[PDB]
Amino acid sequence: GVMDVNTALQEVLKTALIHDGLARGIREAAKALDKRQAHLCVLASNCDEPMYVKLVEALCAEHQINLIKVDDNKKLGEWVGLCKIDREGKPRKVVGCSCVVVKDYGKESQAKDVIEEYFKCKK
RNA sequence: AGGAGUGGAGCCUGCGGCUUAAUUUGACUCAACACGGGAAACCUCACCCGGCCCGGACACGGACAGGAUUGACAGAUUGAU
Repeated sequence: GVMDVNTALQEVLKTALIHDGLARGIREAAKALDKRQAHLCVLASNCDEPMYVKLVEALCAEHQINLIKVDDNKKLGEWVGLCKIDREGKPRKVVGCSCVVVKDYGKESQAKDVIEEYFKCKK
């Protein structure tokens, strides 16, 4: 509870990158849900297609997947690792995706308390 | 001084010429010519006719997760799943 929800994606996408559990993309990210093993999805409200959100909110809800609301979709390309770093630590090449799906969690508890208390409050 | 010969004959293998889409090529007195350990069906293979592939490291710019190449049944096309 010491960390905010809008920054709660950061450390969990870092600790799950070491196990290759981040579905960059949209089609293969949605097909990970049809493997019935993914655990969370993030929708960026800065969107481009009205057809795009109404399918993914229909897929994640009926198969019991919650949601993390972050605004911008070029912003989500950083923590998935889809952006190339510069020499001193800046994303010199910005490539941002609008759908991020995790499959397996990292081995920690600094995010595994805050994502759980964000989960249980909307039940 | 001799012996066996070779050069004549048939065939086997080299080398020139001619021929060819190509008949890959080096070596030309001893000191090139059953030599390249060279007895090539394919491979060897260089040569000829046709076709596939990148096995183009890395550095930089674009495309870029409303995507970059990739792989693939059938049908036609093909020498050819």
